[PDB]
Amino acid sequence: SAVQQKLAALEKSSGGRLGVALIDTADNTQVLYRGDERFPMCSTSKVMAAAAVLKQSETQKQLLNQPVEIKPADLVNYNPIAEKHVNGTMTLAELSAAALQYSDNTAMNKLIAQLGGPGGVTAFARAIGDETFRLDRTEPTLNTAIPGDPRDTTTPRAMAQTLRQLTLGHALGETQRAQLVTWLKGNTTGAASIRAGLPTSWTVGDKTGSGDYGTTNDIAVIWPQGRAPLVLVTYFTQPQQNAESRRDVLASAARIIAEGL
Repeated sequence: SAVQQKLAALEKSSGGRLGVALIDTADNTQVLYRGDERFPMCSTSKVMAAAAVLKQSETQKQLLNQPVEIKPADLVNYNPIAEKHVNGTMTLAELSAAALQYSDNTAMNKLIAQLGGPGGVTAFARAIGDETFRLDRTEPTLNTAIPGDPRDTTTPRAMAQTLRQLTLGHALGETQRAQLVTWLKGNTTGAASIRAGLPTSWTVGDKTGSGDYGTTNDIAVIWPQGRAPLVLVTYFTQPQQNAESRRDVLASAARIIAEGL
């Protein structure tokens, strides 16, 4: 297709490896570029941790209000929200919001702990039919993004399908799905990524991720005005361990996909 030629040209111009999956919910059509290759998830994995806690709250109705202590020893490398609450508590709701909307790594580690470790996050993925996602490490080491390392990876196709199920499908209860959507729509880290390649009038909920090897990711649900929503996953990684982030590549991929509809 024209879109795949343009995405391949974009990739060639970028020097890295680009993975894209689009699901158009109007007809369930899919556009894939390197759709079945593994990419490091980096912070995009926080969506799965938050959703797993939301799933627990379907049975434990008050779980999201449970206070969780933030101690100095809990702080890792990037904790914009948790740092404001050291020697205090945050609820699981506040930690989920922080992990999603500010990419707080301490918050992610608390969500992982609540689930019984990375294996508990992976288990949730398996329970909703995602056989590809794997979370192996906690923050910050899950972002090493080493070429060829399968730890902490997924594929674009799998993540697009999973994100669709979590936000537009019924993998979560109705209250929980709405909460997840609200959290994603309120993300603060995404202005230069998928959002930057889309009409300003469209509503986007997204989760970015970045890591070593210049890994630059974004996963989004998109509500165009007057049209069925879309799910778009854009993963990008580079050959040099110290490469700089390339959010512009994600914006450009989003622009190419949007042109094709």
